[PDB]
Amino acid sequence: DLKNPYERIQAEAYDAMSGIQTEGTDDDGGGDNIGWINDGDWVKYERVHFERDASSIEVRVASDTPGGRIEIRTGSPTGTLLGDVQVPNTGGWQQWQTVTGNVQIQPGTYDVYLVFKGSPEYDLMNVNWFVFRA
Ligand SMILES: O[C@@H]1[C@@H](O)[C@H](O[C@@H]2CO[C@@H](O)[C@H](O)[C@H]2O)OC[C@H]1O
Ligand SMILES: O[C@@H]1[C@@H](O)[C@@H](O)OC[C@H]1O
Ligand code: NA
Ligand code: NA
Ligand code: NA
Repeated sequence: DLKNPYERIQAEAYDAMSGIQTEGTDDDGGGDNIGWINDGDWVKYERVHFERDASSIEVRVASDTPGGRIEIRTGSPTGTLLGDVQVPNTGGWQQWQTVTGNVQIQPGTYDVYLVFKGSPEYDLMNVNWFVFRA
């Protein structure tokens, strides 16, 4: 039941969420993505174990709007910001690209939250999976 942050974590495999819905993805490899993402929404992945320090996160994203950002926090949706990732317009809801952002995460087991932020006026993005790099 521990998750491995150094291999892809599928975004739909969350343990709790606020604000979002899942759908089948047209990204290569098929599977699913989370979507209907708005400013202040989040997803929680429990028991993410880091054996060594993480220095960045890579996220597979799509957006038909101006996009937004993903904040990486632990413990709760308000927990200390460990890094963020900018998500641009990608040309459509199933036009997928990989983006990256720096993080600083020390070894330990965490409840990881991705908290989505941007304009309140439009849905922000879709996310297929994410993975950390050491
Ligand atoms: O996650 C995506 C949803 O956000 C998307 O919903 C659209 C949001 O933008 C609006 O301008 C559209 O009316 C609305 O349907 O649907 C696709 C899904 O991948
Ligand atoms: O352009 C491609 C798009 O059609 C989808 O499959 O997501 C991956 C992209 O490279
Ligand atoms: Na939402
Ligand atoms: Na960043
Ligand atoms: Na996925």
